[PDB]
Amino acid sequence: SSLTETYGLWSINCGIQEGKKVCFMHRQEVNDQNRVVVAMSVVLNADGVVSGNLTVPFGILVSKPVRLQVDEGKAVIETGIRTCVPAGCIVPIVFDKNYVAALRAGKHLKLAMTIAAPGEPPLNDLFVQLNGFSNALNRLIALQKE
Amino acid sequence: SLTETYGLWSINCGIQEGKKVCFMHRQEVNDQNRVVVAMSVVLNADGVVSGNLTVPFGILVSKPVRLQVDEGKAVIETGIRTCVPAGCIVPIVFDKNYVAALRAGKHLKLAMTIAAPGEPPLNDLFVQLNGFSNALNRLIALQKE
Amino acid sequence: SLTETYGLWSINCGIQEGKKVCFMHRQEVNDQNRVVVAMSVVLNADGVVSGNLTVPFGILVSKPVRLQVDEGKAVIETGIRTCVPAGCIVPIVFDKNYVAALRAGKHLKLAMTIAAPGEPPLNDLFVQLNGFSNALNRLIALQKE
Amino acid sequence: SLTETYGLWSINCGIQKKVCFMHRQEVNDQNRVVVAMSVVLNADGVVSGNLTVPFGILVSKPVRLQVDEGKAVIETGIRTCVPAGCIVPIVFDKNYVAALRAGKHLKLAMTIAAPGEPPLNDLFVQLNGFSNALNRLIALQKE
Amino acid sequence: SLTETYGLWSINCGIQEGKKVCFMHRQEVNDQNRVVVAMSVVLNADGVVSGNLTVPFGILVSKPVRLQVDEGKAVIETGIRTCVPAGCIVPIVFDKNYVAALRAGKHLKLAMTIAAPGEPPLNDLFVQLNGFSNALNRLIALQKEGH
Amino acid sequence: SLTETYGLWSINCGIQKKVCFMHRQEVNDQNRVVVAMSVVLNADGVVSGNLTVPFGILVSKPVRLQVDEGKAVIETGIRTCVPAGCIVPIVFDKNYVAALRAGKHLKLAMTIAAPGEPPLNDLFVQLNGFSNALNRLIALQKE
Amino acid sequence: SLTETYGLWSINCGIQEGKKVCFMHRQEVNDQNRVVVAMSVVLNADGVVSGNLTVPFGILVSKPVRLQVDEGKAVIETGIRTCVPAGCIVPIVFDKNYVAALRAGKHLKLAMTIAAPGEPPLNDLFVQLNGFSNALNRLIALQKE
Amino acid sequence: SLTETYGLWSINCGIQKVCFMHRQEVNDQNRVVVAMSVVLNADGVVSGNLTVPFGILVSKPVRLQVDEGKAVIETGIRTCVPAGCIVPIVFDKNYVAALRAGKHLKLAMTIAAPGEPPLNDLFVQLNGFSNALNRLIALQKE
Amino acid sequence: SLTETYGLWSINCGIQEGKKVCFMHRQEVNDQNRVVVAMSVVLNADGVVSGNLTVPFGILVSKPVRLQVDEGKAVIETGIRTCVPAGCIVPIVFDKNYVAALRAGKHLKLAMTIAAPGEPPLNDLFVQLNGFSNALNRLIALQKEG
Amino acid sequence: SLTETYGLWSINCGIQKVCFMHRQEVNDQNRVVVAMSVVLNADGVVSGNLTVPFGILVSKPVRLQVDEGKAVIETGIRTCVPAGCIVPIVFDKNYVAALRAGKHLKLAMTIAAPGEPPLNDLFVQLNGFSNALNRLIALQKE
Amino acid sequence: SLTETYGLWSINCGIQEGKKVCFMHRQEVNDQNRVVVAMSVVLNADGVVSGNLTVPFGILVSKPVRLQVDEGKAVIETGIRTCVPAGCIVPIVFDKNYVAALRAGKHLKLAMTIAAPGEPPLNDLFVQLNGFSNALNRLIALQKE
Amino acid sequence: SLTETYGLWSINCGIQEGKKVCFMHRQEVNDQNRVVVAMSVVLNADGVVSGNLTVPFGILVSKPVRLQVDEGKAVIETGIRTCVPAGCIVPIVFDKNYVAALRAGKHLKLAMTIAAPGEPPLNDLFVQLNGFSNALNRLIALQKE
Repeated sequence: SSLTETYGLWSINCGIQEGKKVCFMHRQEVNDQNRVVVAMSVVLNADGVVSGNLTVPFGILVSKPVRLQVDEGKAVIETGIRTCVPAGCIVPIVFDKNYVAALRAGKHLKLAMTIAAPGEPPLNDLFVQLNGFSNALNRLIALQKE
Repeated sequence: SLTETYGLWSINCGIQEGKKVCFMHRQEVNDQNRVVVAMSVVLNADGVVSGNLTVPFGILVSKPVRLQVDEGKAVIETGIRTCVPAGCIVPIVFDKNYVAALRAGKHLKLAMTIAAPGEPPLNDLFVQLNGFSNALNRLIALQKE
Repeated sequence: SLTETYGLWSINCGIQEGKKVCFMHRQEVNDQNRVVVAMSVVLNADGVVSGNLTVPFGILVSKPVRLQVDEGKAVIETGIRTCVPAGCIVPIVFDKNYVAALRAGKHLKLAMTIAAPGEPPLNDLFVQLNGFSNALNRLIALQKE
Repeated sequence: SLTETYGLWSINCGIQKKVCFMHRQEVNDQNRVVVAMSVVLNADGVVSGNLTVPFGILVSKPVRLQVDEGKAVIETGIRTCVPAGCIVPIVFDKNYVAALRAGKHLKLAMTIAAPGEPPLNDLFVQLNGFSNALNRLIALQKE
Repeated sequence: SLTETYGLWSINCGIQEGKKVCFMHRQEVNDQNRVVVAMSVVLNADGVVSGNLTVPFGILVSKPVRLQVDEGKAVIETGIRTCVPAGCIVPIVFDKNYVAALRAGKHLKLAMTIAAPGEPPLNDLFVQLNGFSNALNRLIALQKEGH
Repeated sequence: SLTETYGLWSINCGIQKKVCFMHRQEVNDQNRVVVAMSVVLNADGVVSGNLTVPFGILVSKPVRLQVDEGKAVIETGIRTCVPAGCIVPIVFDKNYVAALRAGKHLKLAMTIAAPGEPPLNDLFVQLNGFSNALNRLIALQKE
Repeated sequence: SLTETYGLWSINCGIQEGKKVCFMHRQEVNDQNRVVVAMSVVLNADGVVSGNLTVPFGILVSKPVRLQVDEGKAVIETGIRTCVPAGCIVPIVFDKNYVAALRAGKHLKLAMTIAAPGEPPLNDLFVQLNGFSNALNRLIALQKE
Repeated sequence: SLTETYGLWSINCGIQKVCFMHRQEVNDQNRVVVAMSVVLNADGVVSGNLTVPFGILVSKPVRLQVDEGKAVIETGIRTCVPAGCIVPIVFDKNYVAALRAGKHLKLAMTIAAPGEPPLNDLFVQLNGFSNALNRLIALQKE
Repeated sequence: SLTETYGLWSINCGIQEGKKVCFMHRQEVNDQNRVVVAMSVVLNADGVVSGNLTVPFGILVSKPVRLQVDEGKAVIETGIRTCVPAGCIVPIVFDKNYVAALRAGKHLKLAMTIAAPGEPPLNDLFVQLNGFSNALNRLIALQKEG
Repeated sequence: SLTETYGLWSINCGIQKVCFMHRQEVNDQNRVVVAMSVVLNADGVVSGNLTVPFGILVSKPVRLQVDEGKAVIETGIRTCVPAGCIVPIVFDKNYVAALRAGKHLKLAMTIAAPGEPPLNDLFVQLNGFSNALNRLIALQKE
Repeated sequence: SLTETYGLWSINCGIQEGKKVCFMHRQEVNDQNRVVVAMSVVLNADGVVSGNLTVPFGILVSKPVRLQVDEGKAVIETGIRTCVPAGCIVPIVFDKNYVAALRAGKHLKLAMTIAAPGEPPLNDLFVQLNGFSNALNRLIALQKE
Repeated sequence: SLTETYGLWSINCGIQEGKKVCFMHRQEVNDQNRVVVAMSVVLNADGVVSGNLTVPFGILVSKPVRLQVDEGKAVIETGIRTCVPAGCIVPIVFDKNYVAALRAGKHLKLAMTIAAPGEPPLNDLFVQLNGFSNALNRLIALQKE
């Protein structure tokens, strides 16, 4: 019986996949037409590392990296698309202790990528809102101890 | 009848049987976005806080529904009164001490028994309490109006 | 799993829970042709007739559901175990004497309490017993098969 | 055009030239929109926009805007009505903006076009997140 | 409540608060056959003709709605009272002289202001008056059947 | 673009430059358009436009237009067909326009593309209101 | 085969059992734009004006349907023959004098009895006669063709 | 308002409790062609309504006969509604007794068509009539 | 063409292309209320009862369909003639002795072979005979009328 | 009435027993732009109908050419129906022989539009024409 | 399971009894684009060609289905085994000589009897053989893989 | 923009940026008739054939897509550039030698890696080459026009 918890703008669900109880932390961003443009889903691993997946739009140049930055600060991750599914293109993400700390203090997780189009234009206006990240992560830590 | 929002809690006022009445409410949903548990609450003239908690179908009606604020000592044991198409209705009355625990709490944890072979417990349901205190303050303010 | 018809009563057999279990059932409808009350019954190996009665929503769960064959002295008092989307489930067990009354009866009258202000009775609900005896005879015959 | 959220307030940026707006809808228990408010920051620094009110409002009589029970009172009127409802243009000075940031509700008062001309006073816009959303509008101007 | 037809004008009667009330009405449509302007009118006990004009959405409510029978001197200036899903409602009262102009007229021309940047005029809207006189005569006759 | 009505004829104006046209549709007992006529007033006073006739008309044989029983008669043909039907361009001189004003019906005569090539002579356009509608088109040109 | 319009009246011609028959018709609607009353009329081979009036359901079939041109002495009394999904059918035959009254009239007034407790009259229904004379002239002209 | 079943006949009760006895007959396409609804009155008389098809000649009577016996009633259509044409029926003590012992209630009427043909193949099935009427008597005493 | 009801059996009379025929019929359904087996029967002028049994798809056509009234001596063996969208059609002819068994019986039991690997039997299908006798009496009565 | 397939061409037979030879051409949206239906007549003549789009200038001819060769027919629209505009076609022995050896039957027509532009990019594909026509000859002997 | 196309014939492969089984198939449609006849065929390990023919409903099951390649002396007589919602199933086994005729043929002609009064023949149904040889060559090639 | 057909291959022409562009395309479907793989190709100025291959979702983007004509030695290795709602797009460029192999080939075999635990291969996908040569000849002929 998988009840959704809400911490600011972030949601938490605990579910059974491949016979395992796993609790995940998630957020969707929508446009003015209320359709999902970017999504992020995150788990707390046993060693304390925060990892999961970022869902980005179709039409992104797969050979060029996806850049992740907390606001305009010094926390920069560069990763890439692993595969795309009907929901969009999947970008695996692993956050170290330092990046997690920046995520808790930040407001926006800014994304930067390249469009697969003539001229190869950048797409830099996408982000994930971080309001409630810290509290939702604290709950994920608390659910591990349970 | 405009909806007021205080954290996760909502307030609606309606004119029932001549007089005005204002209620405080919250719904919890699953990952499929369907309502699993609901809570609706009013303020009475004597000062007590009471209302109804809506729980799922398939709950063993003869065994009680246990309400606990987080992991504290505020424990209420009550039962299902009836079930309607929306689910099974659990009447709830909170004393001054329990109300104070609700204001300071994060989760109102629910414990009940499933009517199934083996009679398994259902303990993972809750009502989130973010905004309870501010919504209850508004209910107090609306009584004076 | 072909449906057999004995008067107003129906019989279906299935593999349920591994074993081939045959059940005896009847639904009652209103003028809008929606189900208000249902009854499903099995014959156990001991010769004891048991099963479930489905009653409407909004019934006071803490007070009992009374079962009476017509106006006779065959009176059973039982209660709601749980409620599901189809309605509220009342388990029923009939002894040899009650079974004999069901065979000779016309109506199985139901009496319950509505969960409403004042707690009014609901006494106009019944299960029609036309074909009960013959359907039970078939259930006995299917046990020997 | 990604939607930003600040408390109960939303921010969307579009094109008309780039223009970012700040908006909030209020619903009833039947979950339909009764009142809406949309707001922009102007190049000089004045906060303005539109309030959408229900149909059946007496158009000749003004719409009164008040932050809680304070001294910040604006009186304005319906400009026109469209299928979404009746449009009330609003301009907020520096002092009213400051009251909006500190306030909880923006209370609305208007007259119903009905026999007797009854008042409609129970409508409001919730101000939780107004200040943070306005700060973001200021920040988007500098960008 | 059977609909009577007099030229382009319609008549429907209904019982309002015990008394039989008959109204005179006309709607105008565009090329997509949707209603842009409507007019509904009753004959009052003292001989005055009053009712409502329905105009489109997007009209500047602070500026008046001007009513003119063709190009003559029968000019009324009034305003929008409210707007509903059907459009914006303009109450109208016609005196004996304006009623006489309506009977002899072909078009009731409307003039209003659009609530848009620049505040442009909307002057191409009208109510066609073919059958007005005969429908009003029927309205007079239906009053006498009352009393 | 409000529709004016003159008897059985309609007038609509629009931008293409304000162009006003005069039109009439004829329907059968099932209420489906069988024949249509649309007409404009040109700058030099000539009246021209299009007639819409049914499908299944022999395109190589002419469409004859006659006002009632008179002998001032126009011969023309189908230019093309569209989903709405087959389009017949029409130009009326001053004398034919005067006949249209005094007439009751504009009778149509054509040939069906079928074995035996049978005539279709029972189709018409009703002319009640033509004169008054054309007067309005003249008045709209001066405006 | 074109619909012709004469005031409020319509004319359609259609082939029935070999040769073409032309009929004269009118529907009356309410404010909800649904048909309450309809009239269809033909000229027979020897020049008799006859046809059918369609009236609402709920009319007392044993009591007559009275037809009157305005407030004149042209009065016909007839009855319902049958009812179909479209409503109740009243056959009508007009003599030379009644035809002449129809030509000069504005309304053909209908009077009937409602099949209801108390048996109330229904007198507010009519057929509008604007264009009747011109449409009848066209029926005469179509006979000669 | 629970439906009781007695053979082919149904019983439903309203509240004032006014109880009625009813039966519909359908064709092979499962559409209702004829219906009958009946109440028991305080003076022991059985009355109600018969619903017949559209297209029946209203000026000619509707004949009701229990099988091939002497119980013959002649009545007419009062009005027609969207459900069909309504024929009011009143049964005396002797006709009621015939209804209890009968199998079919045969209907005879005239079609409003050229030639005015008869319609004689319609009926109401009477299996369960007696038991349903007994229940109506029992519900009056309650 | 009004439907008559005799117990579980129905009677309809129809004009099927220049022929006025009254038939006696019964459908059996499962718990999902879909038709599994059907029987339609006419009375011949010489007293013989004949008609059609409709059985499911997937029945081995080369092996017979066995008909038995309860557990008595009345046994008919026949076969599928054809199949249509409604199912597989089995023609049936009942003699005077079988008709008498049908009147006194409760079930008409069916036995057939499934066209599947192993060729398994299907023996749980039946037609309920409640009202057969009364419906057949009505068919006799309708012959004297027509 | 089973459909036979010969390359890109189809054959259907039926009563009106007449057998016809047909082909449809579609665009990238998979909607029919042009169609051709053909019969073998009793006198040995190959004829039928070409269906072209709406908006074609009816007073100007439709030109038919097998590839870029000498076989040129000039005909016109007879009428238009909801399916499109109908062009009747009769083929002589020489044109039939060109159709058998050809790849495309090219179409040329005029659009009824300001300026009267040509429409020259429409065609009927001829793969299987000869085998389908052989079958039509064989069906005549049957 | 990607569809391969050889003329008018199609090839699909799937897993069945954990071996990979590949089948050769063709459907014929009418002018209404609905399937009237279908044929599905496998190459067996011993080099023999077998499978199923799907024929319409309403075929007399007691009388045989005759299969003939054009006008030659390749004639097989077989029958319906069963019918399913898709139609009536006719099992078919082709020997080396019949396979060779199938390769060189144009049409596989079917002859059967309709279950109707008079028992009329149905002789106008066929399976088109364009691409049979190449599709069978591919089936041989897929066996070696 | 009329569709030409050459065996299994299709040709469509458009006008992009005031220029005649004609493309050569083929879709492959499964037994459920949905598109699993697509190929679209243009003839460049230098006689080199280039375009796009559309592959399914769920393919490991970091690992290459291998293209091979039959069991021959013509092997291209390329990768996914992006994915769209229609699937994942693989740009392809064929040299004179590969074009010649495509002309003589039957299948263009595809090999790729699934983005799944274990990273399994997907090797059963192909594009059928029947009509490639004739469609390419037409593309050459359309360039000269």
